[PDB]
Amino acid sequence: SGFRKMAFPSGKVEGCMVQVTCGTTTLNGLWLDDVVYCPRHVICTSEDMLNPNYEDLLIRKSNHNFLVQAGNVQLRVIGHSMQNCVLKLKVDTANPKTPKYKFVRIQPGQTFSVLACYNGSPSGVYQCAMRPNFTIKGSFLNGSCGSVGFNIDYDCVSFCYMHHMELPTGVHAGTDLEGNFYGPFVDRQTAQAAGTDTTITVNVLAWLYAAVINGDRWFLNRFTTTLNDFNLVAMKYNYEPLTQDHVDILGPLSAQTGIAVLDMCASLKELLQNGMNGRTILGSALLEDEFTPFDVVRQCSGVTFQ
Amino acid sequence: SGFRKMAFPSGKVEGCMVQVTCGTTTLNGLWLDDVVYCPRHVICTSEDMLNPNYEDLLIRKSNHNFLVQAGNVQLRVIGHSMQNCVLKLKVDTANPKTPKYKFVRIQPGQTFSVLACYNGSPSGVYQCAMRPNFTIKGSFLNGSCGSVGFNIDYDCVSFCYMHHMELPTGVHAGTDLEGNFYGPFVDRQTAQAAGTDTTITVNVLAWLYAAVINGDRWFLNRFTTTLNDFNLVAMKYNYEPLTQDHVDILGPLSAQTGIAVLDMCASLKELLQNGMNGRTILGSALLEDEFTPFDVVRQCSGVTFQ
Ligand SMILES: *[C@](O)(C(N)=O)[C@H](CC1CCC1)NC(=O)[C@@H]1[C@@H]2[C@H](CN1C(=O)[C@@H](NC(=O)NC(C)(C)C)C(C)(C)C)C2(C)C
Ligand SMILES: *[C@](O)(C(N)=O)[C@H](CC1CCC1)NC(=O)[C@@H]1[C@@H]2[C@H](CN1C(=O)[C@@H](NC(=O)NC(C)(C)C)C(C)(C)C)C2(C)C
Repeated sequence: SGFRKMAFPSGKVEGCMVQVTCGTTTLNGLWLDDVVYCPRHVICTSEDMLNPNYEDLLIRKSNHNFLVQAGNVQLRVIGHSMQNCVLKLKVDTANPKTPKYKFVRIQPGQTFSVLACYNGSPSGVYQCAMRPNFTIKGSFLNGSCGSVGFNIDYDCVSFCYMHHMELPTGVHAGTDLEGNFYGPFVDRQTAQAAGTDTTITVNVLAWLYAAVINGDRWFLNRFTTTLNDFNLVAMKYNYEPLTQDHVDILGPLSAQTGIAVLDMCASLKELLQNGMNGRTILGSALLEDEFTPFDVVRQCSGVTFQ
Repeated sequence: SGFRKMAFPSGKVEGCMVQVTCGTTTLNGLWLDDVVYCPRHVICTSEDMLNPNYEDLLIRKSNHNFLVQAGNVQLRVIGHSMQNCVLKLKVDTANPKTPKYKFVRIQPGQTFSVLACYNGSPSGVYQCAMRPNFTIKGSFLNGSCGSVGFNIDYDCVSFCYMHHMELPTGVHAGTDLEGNFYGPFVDRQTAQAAGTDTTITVNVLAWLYAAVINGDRWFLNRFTTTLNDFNLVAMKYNYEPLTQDHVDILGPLSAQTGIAVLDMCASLKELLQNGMNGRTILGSALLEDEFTPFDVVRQCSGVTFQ
């Protein structure tokens, strides 16, 4: 019983966090095997910022301009390269704590855990989603750049996010671990329009199923809807279109609860049109969209990690 | 920028989680040095449950009736004792991953991180508060007993909760790591009245300060209130009394924001009386009470852990 915004256990990632310094700029890096990955803007000066030429900036640097600190221990940089918006620092020592890992570029609507760090030291862990507009609503202060997002599957850490910047609305932008930004963003100080966000419909449906699994049925109704008629209402409320593939993905939850997907869509329609009239669902007065179908199955089923 | 329900990094605790089996009952234990701590009801049969005599039950057990598994490795139990509602299993091997630790019995209104585990393996981490009625609103399934709650301060893990049981409302009850229940609960299957819960006023105020720090002032007003007149309104809305000690604890946040505590109390009063009229605070449509003053300072300041 219960339902919480649950992060993955962070231990496998904590062992990979380091501090990278170049000049007066210090941020975090990710140490896997003998490579440290970090945002390339570590190489920039404040005045380099409106349109840095990173190729030009990096050619002017030497291995010895990079200081990497793992705990108390300085790691010697023996090589460096740039891949998209990430810098790869080859170091003299392979990380003995390297977990089994992969790099993944996630789709909008997928969730991940963030290990927020400062000066190479973990501060906290929380769950995020990749928004439809390719921002994340994180909690990041000065010094958190290079903090990473991840998912865990059995023993394998799948890294999917590295933090780079804050947008004027207070939301966050960054890259995959190959250095490609999510969204239209670039690592320069130029005005940058974040698209208008939308609500992740398939996730709202997943969380309504979680509410049912946990014993709460008050928002259910006797109605059904067609997919087409549901999507007409979704559009009006700034919800993402629901596809047949989303319907299929919700199959396991529909089967467990005995509530067909399009019957749950009729409940969501009624909630969008009527509100909650002072009632809550899983302790929220808003419809929650940062749980995927898999997140619900995981937490209502008790999957663990090796 | 941003504000999330943030847990502590769990790595130091993950290294301490083990599986304990006695008969047909399997749950989690906490392995520190050469001792494994777990709920004493691991020794019970289903039929032992309405009023077990645990002294009588334990005298009938031998070291070899306890199976402890750390990962793939079986640890030999070489001694056993009962302390209140926890069983202490002395094992042949000291845990090489034992962190610096303490055991703490927390006050109602304090928060902690839970590492939910199953069969000795961590599943996820989330933040909880000890409610005024000494329950927690966790996420726990069959097999999660023996999962622990904790706080971290520099390098020191302060354990404060071990999970034992679920109450009929879906909330959770358990003990400190010395085996004393929080609240009036006992580890038997007898009807057990959980008191009527209340909202943690000092924490709501802390979270309103967090909202201001993060740039949002819409709920502020020009009014002030006396403590006495605030508490008269608190009572009507089932909020805990605010004391002068709470006011003092909110000092740092009041100083950082330039908003006196009793001025923030006037904003909360107006929110209780008027509602939010369709507005949100830090992404919530409800007033959030599971952040302490210290949690806010930590997350709006970037404290890390050694
Ligand atoms: C990280 O590098 C770090 N040291 O932790 C840093 C975190 C931010 C949070 C305060 C400092 N990231 C940057 O400084 C990043 C680098 C420049 C400027 N950056 C920003 O995040 C700025 N945002 C911004 O310029 N947004 C646009 C471009 C107007 C949309 C800040 C004003 C928040 C510093 C680059 C290379 C993008
Ligand atoms: C843990 O032992 C475990 N194996 O993980 C287990 C978790 C619960 C969640 C389903 C099993 N805890 C117990 O089984 C615990 C033990 C008995 C019964 N327990 C309960 O939690 C029961 N609740 C209960 O009896 N509540 C009262 C007493 C009516 C208020 C369940 C009905 C949830 C099993 C004891 C010793 C309390």
